[PDB]
Amino acid sequence: DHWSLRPEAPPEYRICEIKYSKFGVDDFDFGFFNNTPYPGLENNITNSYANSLLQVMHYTPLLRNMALQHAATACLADPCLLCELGYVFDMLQKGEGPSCHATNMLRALNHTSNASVSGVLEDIAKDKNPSTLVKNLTMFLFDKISQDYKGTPPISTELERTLFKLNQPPNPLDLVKRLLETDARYQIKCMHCQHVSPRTATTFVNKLCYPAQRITFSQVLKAGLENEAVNKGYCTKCQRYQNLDQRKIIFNIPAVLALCTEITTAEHRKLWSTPGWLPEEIGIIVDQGHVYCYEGDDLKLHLNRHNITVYSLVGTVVNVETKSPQKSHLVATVNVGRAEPESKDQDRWHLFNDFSVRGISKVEALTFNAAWKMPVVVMFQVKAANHRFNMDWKTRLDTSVLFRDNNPHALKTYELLDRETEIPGPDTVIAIDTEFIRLKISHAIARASVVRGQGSREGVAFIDDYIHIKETIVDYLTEWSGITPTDLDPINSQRNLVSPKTAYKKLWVLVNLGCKFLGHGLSQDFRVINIQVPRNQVIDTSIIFMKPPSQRKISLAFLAWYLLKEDIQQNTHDSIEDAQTALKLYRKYEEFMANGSFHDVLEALYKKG
Ligand SMILES: [Zn+2]
Ligand SMILES: [Zn+2]
Repeated sequence: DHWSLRPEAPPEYRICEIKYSKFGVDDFDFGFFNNTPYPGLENNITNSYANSLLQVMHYTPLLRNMALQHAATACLADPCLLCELGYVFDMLQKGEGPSCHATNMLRALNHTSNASVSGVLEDIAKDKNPSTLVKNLTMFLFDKISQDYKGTPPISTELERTLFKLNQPPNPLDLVKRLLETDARYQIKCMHCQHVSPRTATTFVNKLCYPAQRITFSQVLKAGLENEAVNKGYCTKCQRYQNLDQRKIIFNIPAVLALCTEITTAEHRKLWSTPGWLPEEIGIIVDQGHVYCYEGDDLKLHLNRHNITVYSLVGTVVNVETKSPQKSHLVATVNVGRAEPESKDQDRWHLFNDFSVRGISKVEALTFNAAWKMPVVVMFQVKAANHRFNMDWKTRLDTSVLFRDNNPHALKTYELLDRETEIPGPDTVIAIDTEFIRLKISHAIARASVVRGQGSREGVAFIDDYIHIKETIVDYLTEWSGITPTDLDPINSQRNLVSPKTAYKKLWVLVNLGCKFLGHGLSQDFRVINIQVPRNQVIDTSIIFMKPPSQRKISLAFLAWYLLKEDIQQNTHDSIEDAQTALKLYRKYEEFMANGSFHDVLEALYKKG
């Protein structure tokens, strides 16, 4: 009937391999694995286990908004996982192609504090099981982005204010706590003199708890949130060690409810394999330090009769086992309808097996198999937050990073944008080109040049950032890029050497400002830059000068030689020059189209080898 009923993982659930060539990743047919408007994530990256989690979080409206409202600020923190989260979320909502990738964000994770000791790095972590890794990451991320959010005031808290029906705008500290934390504390009572003493409790992600017939998910959730225990400890009142009654007094439940299944035994898998065991909708009651959860018709009855906060199931991080050779990898089954305008079709579940995306039924999404298909992380959010969004992060996007000057050297190869006269917009055209280096084939941006495409200073660069790469560079590609170790050396560089996220922030802002990116073969640049740019914001000269059927692209050097009569390969490649070259080529294209000679020129371009 459906895939999850099979004794083994069907090809739709198996690991998807990327096949490589000399051309590289770009020639690989990602479109074969995804025919949906919902892009997947590529899995040829270190710590790519995060893909399933990133997907589930992205289609959680409160989480996506949270990240975007922060990323749109003037935050120059690097590494900063919340900013990186905003970038990835932005790519997943902008992406017109079949696949995206979170290279920059997984690289930044590797540099994040306490990452090497939180078991979130598959090369360092003790337990290298993907299910364990994504459990730790879920806890690690929720903790990190919570303090990242309060670091600098977000662009807008208007969504949350409306959601929580507040009158005055809430402050970040109280807000992020209501969104992610389970407000609670431990009441430690001496069982002799009945003396009570409090112990603070911090909880971002909760863990399910199982007993040991008719065991429900609501009961397992309730058992997980609460915590009653008895341990011997000293009592200050009666001056001796007594039995202490310790109960977790619960005050508030988070707007975003992340849950770890903690499946360890065979009995746990038998329980989860029960058809219809996982409800897509739950209601939780917090009364006098206790938590009461309801589901199904039992939930409907209580609602007809109180403090019942209805939660909607967003998605599930699922562990998929393969019998031979024995292993495991993660996929994501998500209802993408939660983050979309409300329609009649509420059931919009999709399978996110890395870059392989497929639509599935509610049954399949809520069906689990004790042999190979088991849930790891379950994501709920308040139903009132469904189909909600806020565009103030884009409307009031902070652009200070474009105008700020922190370059010590007086000799620059760029002239920054004037804050008054040169404010980028939808009509603004910019020419861009980058330079690559080799990492321990893995490429990385070593230099990014953006050039004015119009105005009196047309051709003059306003961005020429060199990247302080915190990785090990195998090859500088000096013949190909003209990049020397001195240019990237923080002590001896004469360049505007900046952090990776600092330079990325500029480009990310320019995209959301609506700017049109002009260049030659920009698809390779954007991939290594790790960004997604809409088609109507891309002016590519390699695409422009194609004769329609051939699909073969002309070199930048040949176009410059034939249309501009220039030799641009004399010295080593310079990203500013190559950007100016592409801009010149586009201006020639405008001339050819205007006088109606473009057809003849295009024909002339294709005559010999
Ligand atoms: Zn940030
Ligand atoms: Zn006592």
